[PDB]
Amino acid sequence: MSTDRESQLLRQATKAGIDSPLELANFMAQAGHESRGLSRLNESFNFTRGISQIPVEAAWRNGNAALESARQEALRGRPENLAELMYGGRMGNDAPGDALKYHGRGYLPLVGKENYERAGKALDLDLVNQPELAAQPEHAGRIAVWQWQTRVPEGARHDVREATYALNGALNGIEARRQRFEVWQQKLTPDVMARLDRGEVGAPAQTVARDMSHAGEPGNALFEDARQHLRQMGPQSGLRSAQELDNTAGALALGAQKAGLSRIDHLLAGNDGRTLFAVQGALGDPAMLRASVDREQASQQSLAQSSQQLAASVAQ
Repeated sequence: MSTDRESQLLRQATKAGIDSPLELANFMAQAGHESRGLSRLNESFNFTRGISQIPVEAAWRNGNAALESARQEALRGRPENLAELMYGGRMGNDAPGDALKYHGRGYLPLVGKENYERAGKALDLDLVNQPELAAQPEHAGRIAVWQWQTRVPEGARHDVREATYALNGALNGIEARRQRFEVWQQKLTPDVMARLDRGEVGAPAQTVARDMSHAGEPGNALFEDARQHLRQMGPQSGLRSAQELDNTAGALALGAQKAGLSRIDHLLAGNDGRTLFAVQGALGDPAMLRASVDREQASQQSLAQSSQQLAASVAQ
């Protein structure tokens, strides 16, 4: 599914010389955001909230009402009028129908007749006459790498904010791009990069990682604080298995890390036995920090999931 198209794009990118894990994560974050994880290879002309969502200033040149009428027509499957407002008379879209014919396609959307002309010439693809080729995953990958290597200067290859600006001349969805960037930085380990260099099909293997219950792993300090305090509660902790105690410690360390605690000094039961509160500092300290977990959900919450979420949280 997404894994197959993501693996294909990772191989195409590394085959084109995008070898830096930092540059590759950035490239993958921009492509993932602009195509919703490589699942949307065609531009959507559907705007359900309002015309304020339409990101092209030029679309208002015929007044607010003509733009609202084109929006309703696009929602009914006739986006020609909206495409003409958004891209007509720009980027080589001279003839009627060009704006929609050359709508965005690909991972780093190719839009406008002149960009289909330039990309076609550079990649030996008949994109002007068969623009649909730009929405085919294989060609889409080659076109995204070309957009990246020709529109992003070397100095902006490692920064999500600068790369987004060099690509789009504006900063849209920076939060979502930053989140995708941090996920790719975690996935592109040395062995994953080595398997991409070797050209392996399933190179992006995640593999079993050590959980926070192992010494030296991210969250281990908070995990041991939680585990010690759970064992101190004795039979009153309501935990009937070592596995449930470990799961609860993992959930507690995660909540603690998310709320800014560096240490769990105390564990308190509350909400009629349904909640566990992790506390940093004495209970009478007005600077005391706190975090809470649902006891039932925490006893069955995977320690591998808790360890993954805490590691990402610390990396953020």
